[PDB]
Amino acid sequence: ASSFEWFGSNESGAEFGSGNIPGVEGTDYTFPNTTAIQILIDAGMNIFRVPFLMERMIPTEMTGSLDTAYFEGYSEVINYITGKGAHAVVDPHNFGRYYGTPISSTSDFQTFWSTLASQFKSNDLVIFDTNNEYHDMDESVVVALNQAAIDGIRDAGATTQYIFVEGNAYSGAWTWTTYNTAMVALTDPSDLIVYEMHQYLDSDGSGTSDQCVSSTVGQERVVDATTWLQSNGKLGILGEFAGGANSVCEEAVEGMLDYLAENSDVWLGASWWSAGPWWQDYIYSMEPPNGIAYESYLSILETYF
Ligand SMILES: *[C@@H]1O[C@H](CO)[C@@H](O[C@@H]2O[C@H](CO)[C@@H](O)[C@H](O)[C@H]2NC(C)=O)[C@H](O)[C@H]1NC(C)=O
Repeated sequence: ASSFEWFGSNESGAEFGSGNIPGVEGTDYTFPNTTAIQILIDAGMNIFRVPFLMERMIPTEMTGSLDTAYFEGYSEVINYITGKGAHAVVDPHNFGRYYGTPISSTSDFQTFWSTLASQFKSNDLVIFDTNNEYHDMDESVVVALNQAAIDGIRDAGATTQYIFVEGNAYSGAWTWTTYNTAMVALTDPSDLIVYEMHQYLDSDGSGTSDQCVSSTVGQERVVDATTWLQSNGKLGILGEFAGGANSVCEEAVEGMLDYLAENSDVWLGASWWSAGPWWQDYIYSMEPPNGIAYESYLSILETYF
């Protein structure tokens, strides 16, 4: 059948216009298009990661109540995905920050996650992602926040769902052993932790350029993370990756995924960045019918599922 347990795409829109909070749906942000998601499901994709903003989901304080309107729009997309049998990743796309300030309260963060996870606790196709790309924070705080999120999710009775944890330094695969070895200490009573890493192929790994360093830089940038997963008996998932519409990037993406698939005993899969209805001519857009990456990469990616 497939190279991985999971292979799919990010579905972007609800995290857009982050300078406008709460902002206005249809003006500053939008929710993903379930008809466009269905096209990717029909192509074989079975996981979709859906960014949102913490401040739009639970405004004012992390310990507060949900914004009903934003939660209902967001959960309609989540429930469409799981209703079709695919896994849906709930991603607070917040960089370890709440209203621009680094999160430093494990107890506040745990409460945020109990409030949110309580709304999905009976849906075993939901996956929780503690936060997108912690960075420029103390490593012990990042590990503690991941643990606080796990604690809040399980305490809320959401015990059947995988939890994607993310490291410091933008959770990059290529720097994982440099910054994030202390993430090994995370515990989960359900034993469903997956280490979510991101890997881009431009010079700074930021994923802002359609040019890759070389045709082999992808494989080179995931070797150490793979060794770490295998050495420590952990599982991983490449929750973001992309490359530009050129042969060097396509071969780099292929070589990276080939290596992950060769090591599928620890790599559970990968999800492209990104699809969604508001990307226009984005260098990495996986949105049908005409996204640049949909045109250039979809048939390459279908090799793996
Ligand atoms: C959601 O995605 C669907 C599928 O791509 C979009 O539907 C296309 O819409 C155009 C214009 O309305 C039609 O001419 C096509 O026939 C549709 N294609 C398919 C395969 O149904 C739809 O416009 C998107 N909705 C948004 C972006 O709000």
